[PDB]
Amino acid sequence: SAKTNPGNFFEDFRLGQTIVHATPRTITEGDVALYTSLYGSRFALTSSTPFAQSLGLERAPIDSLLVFHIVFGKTVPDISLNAIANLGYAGGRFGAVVYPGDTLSTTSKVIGLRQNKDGKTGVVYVHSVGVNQWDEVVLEYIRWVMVRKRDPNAPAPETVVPDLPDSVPVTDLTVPYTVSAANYNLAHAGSNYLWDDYEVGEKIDHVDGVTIEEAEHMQATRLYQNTARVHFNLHVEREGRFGRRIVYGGHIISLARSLSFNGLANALSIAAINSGRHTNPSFAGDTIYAWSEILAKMAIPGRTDIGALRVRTVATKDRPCHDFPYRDAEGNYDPAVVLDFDYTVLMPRRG
Amino acid sequence: SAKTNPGNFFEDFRLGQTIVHATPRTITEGDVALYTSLYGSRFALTSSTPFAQSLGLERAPIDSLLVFHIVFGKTVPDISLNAIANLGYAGGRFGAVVYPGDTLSTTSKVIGLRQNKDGKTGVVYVHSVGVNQWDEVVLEYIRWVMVRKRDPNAPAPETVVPDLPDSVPVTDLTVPYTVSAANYNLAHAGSNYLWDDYEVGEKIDHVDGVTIEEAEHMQATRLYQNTARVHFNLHVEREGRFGRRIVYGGHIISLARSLSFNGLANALSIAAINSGRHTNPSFAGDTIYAWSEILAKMAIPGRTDIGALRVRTVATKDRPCHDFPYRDAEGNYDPAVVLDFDYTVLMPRRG
Amino acid sequence: SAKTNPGNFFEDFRLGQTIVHATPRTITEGDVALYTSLYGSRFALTSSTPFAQSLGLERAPIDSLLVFHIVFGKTVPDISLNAIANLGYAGGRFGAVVYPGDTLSTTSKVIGLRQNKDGKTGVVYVHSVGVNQWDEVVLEYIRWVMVRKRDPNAPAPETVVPDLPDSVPVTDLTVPYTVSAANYNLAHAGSNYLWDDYEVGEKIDHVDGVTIEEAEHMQATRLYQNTARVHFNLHVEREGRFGRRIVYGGHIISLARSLSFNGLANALSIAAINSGRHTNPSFAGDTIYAWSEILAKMAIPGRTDIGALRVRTVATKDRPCHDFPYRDAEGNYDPAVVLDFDYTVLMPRRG
Repeated sequence: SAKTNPGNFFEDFRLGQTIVHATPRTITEGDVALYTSLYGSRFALTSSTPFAQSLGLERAPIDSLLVFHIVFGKTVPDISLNAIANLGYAGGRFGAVVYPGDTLSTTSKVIGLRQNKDGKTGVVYVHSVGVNQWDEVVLEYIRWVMVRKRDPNAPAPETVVPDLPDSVPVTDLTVPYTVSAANYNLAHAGSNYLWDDYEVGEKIDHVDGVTIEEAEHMQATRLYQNTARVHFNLHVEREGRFGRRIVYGGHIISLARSLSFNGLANALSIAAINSGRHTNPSFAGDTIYAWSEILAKMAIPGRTDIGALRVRTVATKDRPCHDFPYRDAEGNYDPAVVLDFDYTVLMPRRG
Repeated sequence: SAKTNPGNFFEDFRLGQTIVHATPRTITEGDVALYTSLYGSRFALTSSTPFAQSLGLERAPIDSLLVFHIVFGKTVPDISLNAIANLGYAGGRFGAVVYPGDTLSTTSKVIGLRQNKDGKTGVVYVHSVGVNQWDEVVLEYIRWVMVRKRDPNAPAPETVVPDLPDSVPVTDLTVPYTVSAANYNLAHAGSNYLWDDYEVGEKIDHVDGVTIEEAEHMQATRLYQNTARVHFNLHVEREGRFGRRIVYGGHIISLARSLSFNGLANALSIAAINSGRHTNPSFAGDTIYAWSEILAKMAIPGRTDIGALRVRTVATKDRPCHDFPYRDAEGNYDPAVVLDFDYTVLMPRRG
Repeated sequence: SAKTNPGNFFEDFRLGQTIVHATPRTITEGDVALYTSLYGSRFALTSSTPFAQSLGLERAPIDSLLVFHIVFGKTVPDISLNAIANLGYAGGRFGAVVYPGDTLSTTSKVIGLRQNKDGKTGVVYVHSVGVNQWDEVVLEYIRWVMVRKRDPNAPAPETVVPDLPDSVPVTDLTVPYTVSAANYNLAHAGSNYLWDDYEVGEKIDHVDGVTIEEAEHMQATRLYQNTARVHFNLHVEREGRFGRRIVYGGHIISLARSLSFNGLANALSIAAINSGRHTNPSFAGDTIYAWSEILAKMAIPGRTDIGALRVRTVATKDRPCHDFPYRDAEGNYDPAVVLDFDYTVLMPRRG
């Protein structure tokens, strides 16, 4: 009897099953430095312990997206090892703050199944939950993936598709730090623009472009202990249609967030992920650019020191001539667009 | 008088000489994270402090192979700077557990010399010993290397070839942690298969393949402070026969071990290295695959919670069509085989 | 109103203005390990906490050049984002020792301006100062950069060019540790050659060559949170004259220092930078070699355990046939020379 883990194929999933993932992970200062070296994020909250402490935190917290990729990575062996694509995310709520020394474990529950019409693949919806060593939820989200059937002839499960929240409600957001004007260094943060100064509907060109190297995305993907084979195996991928390894979609999210520092410097942390589409594949040699739109501005119940912004950041490769490329082609994404990421940031307010 | 260190050439070695190596090295959480990011190892013991503590350890220990490469790397300037190849390892016994914050220093003793028949090179056998800051041995092993003679005409030393142990005896293995069923999370470890469930002679295909990047092996080699010039210098190596830099053999060992997680997840740590042959050179652009055989299963004297398995892991590049490639050609390794690694793991037993 | 930071162009600078830079940075053991993995530095002071403690330090200090690149990187968004080239450094004095856990912030003052004769660019001189969380200066230096004018027609500022020190005076050097023969392990340090044994005017060939990978310099540059766009953007740089990304000049400094270990092993730390010229651009695929000259030997006032050496290290690419390439062409640097770095090291003296 085979000792190896073939992962799950579509027909292997059962509605309501809970999967306890392997490899709980202690997150350390080594992880923090690697993440910095891979994306260049300049957000002051994660770079400086004294800055984080002036906001009432114990020390600089782990980047929310580093938390996300680690939680996501744990689920890969059991959920997406045999997936064609990730199809979306919803209800991504960040919970307790994560600090160096904390240990995360992940479990996933199947909350939806739908065999595709061609009968060769199916969509599985999972609710994934990451907890720390105290059993506090640090992150929960829903994602859905298109997964291969091992046997095309296997019977279809009954279709169950869950209702998906459009966004994490502002009343569900964790706001784990506190800001006072008397204690917030704008020069250190990197911008004079605060929550009050952003205009709903405004678009922001982040300007910078960064080229992806093979060693770079593989190294981030290994940091996440994410094992999906399209990222790693040139011997196989070279025979595939693209003929090259595919960059982990979350690597693009992390680059876009880093680039967004140019124009969203006071967006100190990500408090929720509302949706995310990896609209086209990204490859080593592609240069990633980003732009953002302020979709909405929302007050935080009970707080006037910090507000929320709902942001769409769109990543493109090798930026084309028309500014702010999106969906010119009647709902169809521009071929240059690789990421459509809709999330909620916290930003200090004027006092 | 030259201020530089030319290393030793074959005629420079003296039977019985002890060399105290430079650059003692404190191993930190930054080293741990880098090692994870370079090999993607998912073994639960090294990834989680609470998991390691439930086994009675202080915190997650340093990966045995990270310990190995660091000890090995220290010896490179004095032993193998002028080597053509490493020829083998024997009696590699892991001693005291290594934790973040510990500092390793290495010494080597010459225990064998044999000038080659063509008189252009010679074989030197060394016993290398790594100790921590408390002077406890954390690792000892024997290796032998083919080293260039600086002067072809220099007189041959008297041939002395030591007796080499076939394996580290099970009675010599350190078993630094303790397992109880009541306290061992199988889902977290990543497999239901325990020591009792493995069959002697069984072969395990680890399935996954991973492609080596230049930046990747150079970065691991620098982490080890290993200075061998074939790894680094394209200007020189490009003129060589292979016409490209050569991947540190130990990088292949570390990849194979990582890949072995798929099928040997409960092999929590490596307790001994019995032999190791780098059968063919490996290069950036090669995709590494692995398979393992259970050579033997052995009880640990005085213990029923943990057992030993003697494992051969064979790494191949760009896996050929016949499964489990080894030595079809009458003792000659298949051209695809790059590593033949024979070692002993500890695995929890059923209670 | 644009939310992004266009940086400063030449006409934007005002004599005497102080710029407080963004992104204060806590330096951790993760940064230490990454720096090791990127340059392979074997200097014993930074690799071993017990070695550093035997010299009276708290623990192993952060590499002086890691401190330098971080301080430098912070200034990039405001000073050199729109620069054509860095033109020189002067009066680079290292102050308080930096340890893991310390946090650095940087400010720059404009101390000089001179519009170039073609009126398209100008030279700006800055005094940059890095302090730790206790407001102690850990590094100060002067650098000057050639910066683009946004508007060629903008009026020239009045020319003010500061007097530049030729070197940091020996009386200004911080000597933060203490050596005694009774407590200095030469084998661990890596050389028997001490301050007394070096000859003024002697030249040292460091022998080793190392090839730069794209992922490697980008990763170092991100570790420094240095955002200059020539390092990152192939989409843009591919259209440029060189047609490829340009390696951060400080990456070359750090490689040269690492290579210098072969011949300057007891040069335990860099106490000052006197001048530095990036004489030709460096690119991924270039192999870097180094050689050094002992320019001067100086006693440290009040101390006989440690002395200073003023060193020139010259880095070359793909080393040409004539040894010690420098300025054959009548003041013009040899096309192979990429770095001319003049600095002061501390070295233990014989007792």
